[PDB]
Amino acid sequence: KVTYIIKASNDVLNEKTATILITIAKKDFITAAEVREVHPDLGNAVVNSNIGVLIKKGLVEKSGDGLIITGEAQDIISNAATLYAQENAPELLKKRATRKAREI
DNA sequence: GAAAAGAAGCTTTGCTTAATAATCCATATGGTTATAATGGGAGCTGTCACGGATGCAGG
Repeated sequence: KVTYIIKASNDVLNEKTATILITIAKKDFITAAEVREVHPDLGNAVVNSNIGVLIKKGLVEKSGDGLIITGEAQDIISNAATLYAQENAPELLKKRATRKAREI
């Protein structure tokens, strides 16, 4: 899960901003009060510190009240589900028959 | 519960078309012409009433 996140980010993160990053990429332009709501274990300035890291890294930014990742963090998520497909859903990553097509 | 049937999701593929090599052609530029060749032309012609600025002149 966050193994693929922090591993896919080359360990630039910790688990707090990992699951917060799952929350931000999970619903587009959500409020940080919902982030603190689904993270009751973390403090208000702990969540705001982790958003200070993602803003500090420039991944998650605002749109007025908006909160969303950029495309590079999106590539980190898609690599995370890629390795999650390599190790957790192996037959989901498959391929069917391919047409040639035409023969002389 | 089977079985045709139609979509999701891959591919090709004949056609197009935009990028780019090739070529040719307008265009500029300059040169170069060795007998001699010596002051233009429409100007309107039938306003006109005022008016102010020159303009000239004698006391």
